Amino acid sequence: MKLIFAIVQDQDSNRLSDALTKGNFGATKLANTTFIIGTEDERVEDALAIIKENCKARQVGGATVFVMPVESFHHF
Amino acid sequence: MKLIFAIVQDQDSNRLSDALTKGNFGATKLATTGNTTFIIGTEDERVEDALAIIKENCATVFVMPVESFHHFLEHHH
Amino acid sequence: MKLIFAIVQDQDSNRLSDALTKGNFGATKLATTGNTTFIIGTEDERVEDALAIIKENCKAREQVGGATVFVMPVESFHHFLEHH
Repeated sequence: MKLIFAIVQDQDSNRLSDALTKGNFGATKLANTTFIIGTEDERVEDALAIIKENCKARQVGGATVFVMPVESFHHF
Repeated sequence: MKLIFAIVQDQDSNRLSDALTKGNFGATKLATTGNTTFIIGTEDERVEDALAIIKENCATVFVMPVESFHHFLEHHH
Repeated sequence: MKLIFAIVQDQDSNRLSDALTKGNFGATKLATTGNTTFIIGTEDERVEDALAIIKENCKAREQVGGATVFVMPVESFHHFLEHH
């Protein structure tokens, strides 16, 4: 399991949550906007691909992503 | 040391902070999406206690390994 | 690469972002509860520099001051950029 911290532009935010849900990822937003995204190790590449694809220029556009190891995952 | 990310509903939020304080855990609340995310630093032993509180007062939880922890503190008169 | 979570007092916040930019660190500020939380991506070597800034830029409120920091390992880092 991996925890992904994705920092993206506000402009990109809404469409990225749509794309992330569409792709079956559970995500959380905190305002640039920061997304926290839990994924299984295999699905990581898919997630990045979505993020890459949904980051556009406002003239300039970008996204920064961190992939963090998870000791354990729990859903209650 | 572990860093715990807990995503919970607002309805659960206020009670959980009360329960978390009560249990001697230092926590931080972020208003997110309508949900709240709690970041909870804990020692490896106390992790189970923390999870139990969350479970009982609600949720999705991640337990992250911490390379290094630091606290700086000052008093003056 | 390391991800740093720094919880600091609001009063310290603006000055710490100034100091963190000045030191060439990219940081992100979250409004939280009272305290502000900074997320700071850094290379393993620069970690000590970052801590020092945080330590230095935490002052006493009112009498009392403090900051709490977590340094998290990063499996992988990714950056995507475009111009038009």
